[PDB]
Amino acid sequence: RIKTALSKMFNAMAKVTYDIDEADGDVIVNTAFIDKKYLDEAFDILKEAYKKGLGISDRFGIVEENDRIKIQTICAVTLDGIFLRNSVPLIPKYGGILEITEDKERFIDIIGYDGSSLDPHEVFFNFVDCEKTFLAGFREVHRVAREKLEEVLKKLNWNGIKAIGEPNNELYGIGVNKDMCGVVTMGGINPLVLLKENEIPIELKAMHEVVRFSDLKSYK
Amino acid sequence: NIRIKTALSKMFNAMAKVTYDIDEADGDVIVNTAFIDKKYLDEAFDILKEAYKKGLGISDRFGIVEENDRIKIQTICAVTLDGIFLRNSVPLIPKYGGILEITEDKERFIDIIGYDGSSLDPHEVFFNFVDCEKTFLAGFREVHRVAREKLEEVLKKLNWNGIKAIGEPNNELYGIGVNKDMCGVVTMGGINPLVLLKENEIPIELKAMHEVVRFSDLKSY
Repeated sequence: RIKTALSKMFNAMAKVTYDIDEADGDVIVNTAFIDKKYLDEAFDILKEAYKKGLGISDRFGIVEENDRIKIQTICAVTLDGIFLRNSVPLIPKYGGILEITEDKERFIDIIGYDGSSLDPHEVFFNFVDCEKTFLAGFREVHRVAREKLEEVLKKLNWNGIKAIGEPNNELYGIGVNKDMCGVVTMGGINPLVLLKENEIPIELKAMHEVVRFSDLKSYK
Repeated sequence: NIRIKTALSKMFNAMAKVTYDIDEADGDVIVNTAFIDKKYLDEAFDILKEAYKKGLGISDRFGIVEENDRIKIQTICAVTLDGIFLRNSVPLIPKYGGILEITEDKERFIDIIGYDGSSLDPHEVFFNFVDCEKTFLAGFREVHRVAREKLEEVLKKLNWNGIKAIGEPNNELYGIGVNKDMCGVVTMGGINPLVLLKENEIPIELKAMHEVVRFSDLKSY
């Protein structure tokens, strides 16, 4: 029996424990691995990546392992989880490639979570350069809940949401459902793209962990 | 205007072009188009014959045209099947494209992408991850319970390789769940024989273009 990405993400939401009032709790992170000889350069590129608005929140993880280096970046499913905790249902719809050139802002390729058994961002990882093209998710919120969403987001004070569209409106080329508002999140593994782009060879298995937000390091 | 078009809507539009009649055993079909250098014409025809003998690919027929400096290869898409079924009043809804594993004790899709939410051809992602011995490109369609008996009537009058399995109403088929009062239909990927070329050390330029071609202008195996 095949599990859809949507249902993997739903199960993942229930482990989210992040409280905005405390500014701490359990988050969902991507876990990537690199060789130990790239430790110094990776931290630098990661700091720069977070300064350039890549990834979700100001925090990421970088730990010493026996032979390799473990790097943790927060998944957008964490946002899905925080919002649910605050009575704001967000439905993840698509993952794909976001194009930002001087002229426009559009999704150029997408995969839907509902009917796929892959992480869309693992499929598009190598066709992204994090200068013109970025990994991104498309979420939907109900229009009445949209006000609460912006209030919760402001209190959250995290990098990660790129846009919130008007009810029933096309957003970055993607149409929305009846009485829904498009929410575009930045891809969590975007900072990892920049390591590849600076010749840091990334081995990414589809590994996700629940970690405490406090144990992650800020870019400041 | 920069609206994303889904794989599903590309397929509905393609169905309209299908003109194949079961009773006349001819009509317009939808093909993929692939390119190889003319050095490999001899070897490729033998592999293609073998692929179609092994029941891979859709139908018994394929295109093999002398181009200028290359050789154009044409294989029939599953969307032809969809088109053929709609013309016999059997609405077939394409759901997923993916990798079908046929192993020792398991018959399962191991990875899929949904047509209705994606702007990619799923077989374009999964082309490099199949060997055509244990793993195969495959499609998943849903047919309504009432149309099922009609579908099987049409299938046998068509007499084409392509349909791997038809499931029971409201039952999982090959690891994939099904909607309310529906039956799973597993089609084989039209570009499976193209995999065998690549696997037998033949370089192949796979193109995104699909052609509407007469069934008569293709060669039987």
